[PDB]
Amino acid sequence: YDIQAWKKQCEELLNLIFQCEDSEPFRQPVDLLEYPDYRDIIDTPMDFATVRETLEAGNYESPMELCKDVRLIFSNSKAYTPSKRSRIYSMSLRLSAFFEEHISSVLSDYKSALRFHKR
Ligand SMILES: O=C(C1CC1)N1CCN(c2ccc(F)cc2)CC1
Repeated sequence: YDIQAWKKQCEELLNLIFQCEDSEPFRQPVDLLEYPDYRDIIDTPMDFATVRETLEAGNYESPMELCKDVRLIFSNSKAYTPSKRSRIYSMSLRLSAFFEEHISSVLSDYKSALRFHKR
């Protein structure tokens, strides 16, 4: 029932994601010199350094907000991919499965703790 525990749990999950080779294309913002048309297709760029910085600045109120931004990294990759078989998109699918597998208990514990708080 710790309402604040999600934050360190998310920091540890981001550290694991940064250690994972599949996160390398997603660790920093989109390079517009490499992908000049990126902003023609993607309205809201997102990356893991921006997620980590938002968390460390105290700018996420809940793990659901962090989860929305991490999911945006993966949906941007899916929207920008020229093929469902591309290398970078394939890395995003594995990383998404790893993220979802680990974030589930973080969301569940936070939501349970908040329901207990408001009981
Ligand atoms: O510029 C970058 C990274 C160097 C920072 N990105 C924009 C293009 N993204 C992308 C996604 C799926 C795809 F299949 C191809 C590209 C990957 C991340």
